[PDB]
Amino acid sequence: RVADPTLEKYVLSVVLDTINAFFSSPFSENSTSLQTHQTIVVQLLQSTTRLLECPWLQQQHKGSVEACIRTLAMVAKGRAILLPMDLDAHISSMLS
Repeated sequence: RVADPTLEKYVLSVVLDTINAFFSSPFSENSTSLQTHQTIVVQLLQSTTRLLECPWLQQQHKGSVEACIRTLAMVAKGRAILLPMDLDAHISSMLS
């Protein structure tokens, strides 16, 4: 029942944009070194989808979260990384 506006802005403005830019760039689709790390991608997936599921998210910035989810899902599909059953079902609920 507490919140820091500055921390919320930090988590909703710059971090999401940085992740989206990193995972939706021409130099990232190659995944020369991205193949080694997949646990971090899974952790980002779960954290971001939980943040989306949180109801307090305002519509103004729910879009950035959704875009990040889509981008990371596209990266995961190409990388063929392992997914948890529940997380995969939840993601597929919105993929189509």
